[PDB]
Amino acid sequence: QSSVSWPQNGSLNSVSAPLMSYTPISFDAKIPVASVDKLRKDQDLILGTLPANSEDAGARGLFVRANDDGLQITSHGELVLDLSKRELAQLPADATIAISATEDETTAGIEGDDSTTETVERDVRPIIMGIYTELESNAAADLLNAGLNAHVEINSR
Amino acid sequence: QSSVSWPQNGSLNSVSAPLMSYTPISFDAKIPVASVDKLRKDQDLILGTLPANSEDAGARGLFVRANDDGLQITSHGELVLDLSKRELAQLPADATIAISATEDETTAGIEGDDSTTETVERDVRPIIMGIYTELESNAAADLLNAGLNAHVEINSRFT
Ligand SMILES: [Zn+2]
Ligand SMILES: [Zn+2]
Ligand SMILES: [Zn+2]
Ligand SMILES: [Zn+2]
Ligand SMILES: [Zn+2]
Repeated sequence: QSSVSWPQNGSLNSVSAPLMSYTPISFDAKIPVASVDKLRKDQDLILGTLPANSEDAGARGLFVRANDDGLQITSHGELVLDLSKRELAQLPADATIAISATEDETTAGIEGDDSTTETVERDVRPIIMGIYTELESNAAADLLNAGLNAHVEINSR
Repeated sequence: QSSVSWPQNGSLNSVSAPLMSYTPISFDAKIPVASVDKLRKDQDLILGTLPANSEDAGARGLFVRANDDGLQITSHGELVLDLSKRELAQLPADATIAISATEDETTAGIEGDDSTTETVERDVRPIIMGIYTELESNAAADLLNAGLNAHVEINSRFT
């Protein structure tokens, strides 16, 4: 639950009352393997659902990070997929990671074969406030052509 | 049900995606009856939950209105409380309208006087984007001191 009151600050001014964060019905993303090399320097965030300095952010949001140990995807604190550097450099240049987070399960794997996919068999849907990234701005065109995408569905009642 | 997609434009920039409108767990309000005396010229809205130019706002929101014909409170197009301006005139000067919108029922009445309580026994909770008003600005201290208030509890986990 979250609360909105009115009047505010001794004033009768109309106020906006948006929901700032929520657990979605579902979240899904397609992440071209190519984005790993489109990150800004000493950055690791391909995609996040909460801003960095958010409270308990890593335990609540969904995060795709790539660094020295390879790629890591967490959702609501559960590790979803884990590829070492070894595992990464072996993936075809045109590989995509498909993420799907839903009440029943969260799965992540290479859009490709099924030997690769990783399931958490439990509800671990992230908290979301938007979509955050540390990818280079100029890389938009390459990565949109490559299939970069995130999609959140929310119920409103 | 709403959607959000990313990237937006042809930009990789981060985006915030707040949920703009929803149906709350509940909405409650206390509206001093002195509020009817304190509307801006030619306006009748004491409190609404959607701005006047939302599509079907009249069908979706909750509105407390006051004009020549008295006071009406509508949510989701259902008239819960009407008070003629005669009925209004016998009320004490400190009277408060109490409203409650929950999924079980929507109640509205003169607080502390359940000879006046009106209860719509369906779920008729409003859609909410905010709290809007054409109450005069200089009325803030008078109305606040009499206990003007609206309160929305929202569920953020969605099924
Ligand atoms: Zn949690
Ligand atoms: Zn495995
Ligand atoms: Zn209706
Ligand atoms: Zn009706
Ligand atoms: Zn309340």
